[PDB]
Amino acid sequence: KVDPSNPETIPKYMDELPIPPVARPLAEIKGSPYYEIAMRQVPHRFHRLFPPTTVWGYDGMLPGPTIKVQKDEKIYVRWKNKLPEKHLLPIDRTLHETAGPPDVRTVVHLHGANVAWDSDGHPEAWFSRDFAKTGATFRRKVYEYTNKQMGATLWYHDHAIGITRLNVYSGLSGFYLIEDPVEKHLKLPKDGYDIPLMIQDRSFRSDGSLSYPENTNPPAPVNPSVQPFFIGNTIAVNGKIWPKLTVEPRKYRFRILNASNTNAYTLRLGDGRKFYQISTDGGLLTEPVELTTLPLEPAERSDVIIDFSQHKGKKLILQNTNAEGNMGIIMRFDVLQPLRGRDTSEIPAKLISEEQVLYEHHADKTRLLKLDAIQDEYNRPVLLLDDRMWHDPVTEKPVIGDTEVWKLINVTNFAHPIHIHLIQFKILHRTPFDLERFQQDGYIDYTGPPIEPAVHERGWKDTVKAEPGMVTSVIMKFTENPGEYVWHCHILEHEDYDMMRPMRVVE
Ligand SMILES: [Cu+2]
Ligand SMILES: [Cu+2]
Ligand SMILES: [Mn+2]
Repeated sequence: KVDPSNPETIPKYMDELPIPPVARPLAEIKGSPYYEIAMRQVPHRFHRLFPPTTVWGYDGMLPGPTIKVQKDEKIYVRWKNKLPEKHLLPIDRTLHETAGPPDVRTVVHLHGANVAWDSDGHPEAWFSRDFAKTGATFRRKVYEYTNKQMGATLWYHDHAIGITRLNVYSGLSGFYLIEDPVEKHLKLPKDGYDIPLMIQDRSFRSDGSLSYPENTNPPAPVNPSVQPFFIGNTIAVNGKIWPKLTVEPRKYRFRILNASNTNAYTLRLGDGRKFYQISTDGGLLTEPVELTTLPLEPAERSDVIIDFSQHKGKKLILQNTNAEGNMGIIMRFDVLQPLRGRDTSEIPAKLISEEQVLYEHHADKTRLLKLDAIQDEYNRPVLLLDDRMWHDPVTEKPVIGDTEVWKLINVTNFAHPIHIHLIQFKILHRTPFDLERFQQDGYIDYTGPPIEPAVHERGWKDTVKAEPGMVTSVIMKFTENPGEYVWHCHILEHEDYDMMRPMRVVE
């Protein structure tokens, strides 16, 4: 008997990985596509032998439909809250905007978008059902995505203040792909050989319902209470637990996204088989990079090419080397489909034809930004950026035209994936420091030389693993779109209490 709450009873590899359908526009105005995407409560089956689970899905599907655009192609999206009045999951009423009704508030952030602030999905721009109540920064029912950025695998997800962890866990995320003009003249695997992989950890009650904590263990006196992490006991890809993908012995492009609330994975293919990275969060690399492991924190993504042609007749497990047991397994590739005509795809010698260089010594401004926790009056951790809470006066006010270096000083014992909106950055380096000395008097005593970014994280990025006991330095240049944005940890349990700060980009 399969008990959804007991992962040892779940037979792995029973579900063929699904491909989310592509969103179709409802209209086109003067050449601009118009989409209408409604958030709905629906059943979704996470495993062949599970009962249906009630979830929240964009257009009633999990993952949400994949939106595809060209670079520089302006589109309009009316994101609609068509959800019930009561939440699926427990709400901590001590957080932002959760004291009373409306409980079900939504706003959609296109993660990685170069977009004007009023279509960025600001956390205070949320709306209840049919826009009946709206947050203070609400501006547009119909968002406008101008897409003036390098081609990339982006993703969209809920960002409503105080409940982002709940709305994303309930199912509100999907892929958004910007095609670069270069790709038309490359021969990357395409069409059915270009497959997105949304990796997420989940836990379930015995009746198949989504399980999310009511409180910590041991419990806080607040009920329900936020917990500063969520680690599931199953891994799903594209909404199916421990699936298989039946592939031909040829090359595929996989668009790999960690859309988990907290958990990070280190991907390994079979017995350390090689695969070829072609993009990071922000777009294509200069040239493919040979990898045998791929670490991904929440919100990080990378596109890779895997060649199955030398693996005909094999089944290869995609491992998560961060964990033992069942959580060490993501999915299985079954190289068992007969080849459907010749593989004409190629791993190219170069991907893009231009690269923008940013130099640390050209920085117009340098920010030292601590990642830490305090204890609240209930003895719960509050995760904080720069000693400040969300509602404290804005301190990050980057100026258009300026090059900035941000130094993320992680004084906690765990990594935090820090996401900066509107821009893409390059990781400069990480440098270890003496944690106890910093705790004593705030002096940064470096205990070793700077370490370069690892080989899989050298492209343009918007989410960076800030390692504990290290200063992680990133570099960026602000070029357009002044307005009200944010930066935050992408562990959603941290973002919601309270590890998010305003970023006011100014002219
Ligand atoms: Cu964090
Ligand atoms: Cu965000
Ligand atoms: Mn995001």
